[PDB]
Amino acid sequence: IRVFAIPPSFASIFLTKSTKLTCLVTDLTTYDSVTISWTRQNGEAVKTHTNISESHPNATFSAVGEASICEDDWNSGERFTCTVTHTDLPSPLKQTISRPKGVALHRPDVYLLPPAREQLNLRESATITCLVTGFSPADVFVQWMQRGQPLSPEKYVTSAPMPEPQAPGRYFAHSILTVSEEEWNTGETYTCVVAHEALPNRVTERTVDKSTGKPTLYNVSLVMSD
Amino acid sequence: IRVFAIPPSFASIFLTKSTKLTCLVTDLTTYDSVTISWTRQNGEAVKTHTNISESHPNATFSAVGEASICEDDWNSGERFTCTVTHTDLPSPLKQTISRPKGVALHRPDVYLLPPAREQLNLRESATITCLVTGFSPADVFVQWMQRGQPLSPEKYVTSAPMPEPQAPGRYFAHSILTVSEEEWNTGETYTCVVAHEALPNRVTERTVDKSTGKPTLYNVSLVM
Amino acid sequence: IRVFAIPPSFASIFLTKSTKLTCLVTDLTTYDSVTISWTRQNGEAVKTHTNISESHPNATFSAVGEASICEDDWNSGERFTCTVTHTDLPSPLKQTISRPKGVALHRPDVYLLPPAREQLNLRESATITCLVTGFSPADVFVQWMQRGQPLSPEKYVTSAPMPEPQAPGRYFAHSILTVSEEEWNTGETYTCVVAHEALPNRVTERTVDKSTGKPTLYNVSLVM
Ligand SMILES: *[C@@H]1O[C@H](CO)[C@@H](O)[C@H](O)[C@H]1NC(C)=O
Ligand SMILES: *[C@@H]1O[C@H](CO)[C@@H](O)[C@H](O)[C@H]1NC(C)=O
Ligand SMILES: *[C@@H]1O[C@H](CO)[C@@H](O)[C@H](O)[C@H]1NC(C)=O
Repeated sequence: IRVFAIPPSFASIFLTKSTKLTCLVTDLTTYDSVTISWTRQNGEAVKTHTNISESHPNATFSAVGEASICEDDWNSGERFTCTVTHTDLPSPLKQTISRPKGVALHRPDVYLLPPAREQLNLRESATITCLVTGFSPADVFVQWMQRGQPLSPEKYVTSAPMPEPQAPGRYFAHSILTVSEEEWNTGETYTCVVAHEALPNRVTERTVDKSTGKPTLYNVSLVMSD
Repeated sequence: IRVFAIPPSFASIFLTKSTKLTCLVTDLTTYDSVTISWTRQNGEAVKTHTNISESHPNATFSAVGEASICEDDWNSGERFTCTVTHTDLPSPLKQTISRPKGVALHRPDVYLLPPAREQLNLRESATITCLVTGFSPADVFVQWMQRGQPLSPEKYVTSAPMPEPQAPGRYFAHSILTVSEEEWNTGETYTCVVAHEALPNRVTERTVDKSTGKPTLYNVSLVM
Repeated sequence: IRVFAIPPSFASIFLTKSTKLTCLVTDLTTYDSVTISWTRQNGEAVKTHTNISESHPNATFSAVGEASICEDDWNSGERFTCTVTHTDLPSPLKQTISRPKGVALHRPDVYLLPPAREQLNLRESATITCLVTGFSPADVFVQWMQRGQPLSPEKYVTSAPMPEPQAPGRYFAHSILTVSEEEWNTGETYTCVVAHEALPNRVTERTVDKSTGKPTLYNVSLVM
């Protein structure tokens, strides 16, 4: 009998821009006459929940609450609790979610790496990496754009934040993408954009193409008696 | 009343070449004098395990048995069963474990990338990455060999065998490694040793130095 | 009246991954109803011995069989026993074999050399050499590779572990590989891979090709 609470997430906030908070209840029998409500840091009235979920595959009930908040009061570090009154449990279950933060903040650093040439020999596909390092906290967002139109999410894949061995509590992440060498050997910018809270504009991007090196080759033809 | 066992992983094997099967008896009341045992497919007796574990600080007792077999037998697939006997446990319990032979077999193609040029400006650190793509099945093992002696795994980080979006039956992995700039500027071939059970010798290596990949600037042509 | 066996060897382990044991008989009059007993140090027996050989054509006798033991026992030092029974003498003939551990475990050093300049003028064949030096004991198991495809062992020849002239406790070997010049003129990376027991991963490979001898900084030319 445990209740999982999801605070607002950076990825959903940036993608949908319809900030939502939801806590789901687990390990409860398939009963009814159970109401779920949300409370703020002051425990004020909230919005009615919608989109009731179906029971778990192992024959236990499940439900999700819905409400709306704002960044101006979420960022203050205040707590948020959802009230669940299960029929079986006389004591209602309350879960608290907030953001203590107050941690060493720093801007993420973004680097792109062009595909290796030994991959660019069999002439099937190439992979481009976008390494985001030295950022705290977690909940960063990455997506790839080709000439303005974002790529279909089924194409690229992203890692998950993990600690840095040479930095106390500073995270790290990866992101790769595959394009045909047919397209690569012609031209495209393939921008990688990262959305993190610590950035001054919250958004930075860095792009790379096939012609980003070639440091001014030189040809000399000494001629004698010819 | 949770029973589990840890089959010997590929990394567990190659880390010490000391394949061994252990049983996880956790989420039970803290007790003493607990008996764990194994068996073969035909019911033959097993070797005398020892070096049992202790209780968790979370009011839980962990029992670990050290059962050792040979890699030939384990690959042949001798079906084992962790039998745990204790005063509190009412009845014996059985668990079956093996490998589902019949998986797709493919060779992991390894590509090695140098650090970013824009990173090599702060003169602080570099992150060389070892990308292993298009293998089958999972559980690949990667280590970082500078030259000669190996390096501790507390200073480099490895990903998990995440599935490849383009290749479903195939997978991929990422292994990074930090180093100060002065070490990157005096050689340090920094090879990446990766071992998978589909390569003919089960081990392969790749190397990349700072003076690698640089194109040919001059094209002198003496004329006479 | 002498009986000599064949201990398992490092190269025979890597060449087949089908380890066996063979104990041979010689200097005894040919006979029948001769059985060789295969019991371990602890006294228990092993799988039967097959492939009964034919007596040597020099008025002597021989017998060979097959076994299967995982290398954990051999590394631990489990003394295998081949008790041949002969009608020449009533007392059974018992012999055992083992391995020592008092050996310097230095690592081998591998160098490749390209074909001679004058050989690449007659335009018929070329020979490429892989050299090993400075190891102990005698466990080289050197083989060749191209494009990830193993080559037939007929095309390359390996030498014995000849000792060093100066170094007292070190040995060396050699290996050549004949190859067509027109094939050698278009890539064919042609790596050689050694496998000793003092190597941390027990496998090491080096490679050389045509482009191995270029400054990768400039391309001088002579046009007329
Ligand atoms: C390089 O120099 C040679 C000699 O002058 C000349 O024949 C050749 O065309 C030059 N290559 C380029 C790309 O200019
Ligand atoms: C280098 O010069 C040679 C002639 O000396 C020419 O064949 C070749 O195309 C040149 N390389 C490039 C990249 O143009
Ligand atoms: C260098 O010159 C030789 C001789 O003309 C030519 O075969 C070779 O392709 C050249 N290399 C490059 C990179 O142009």
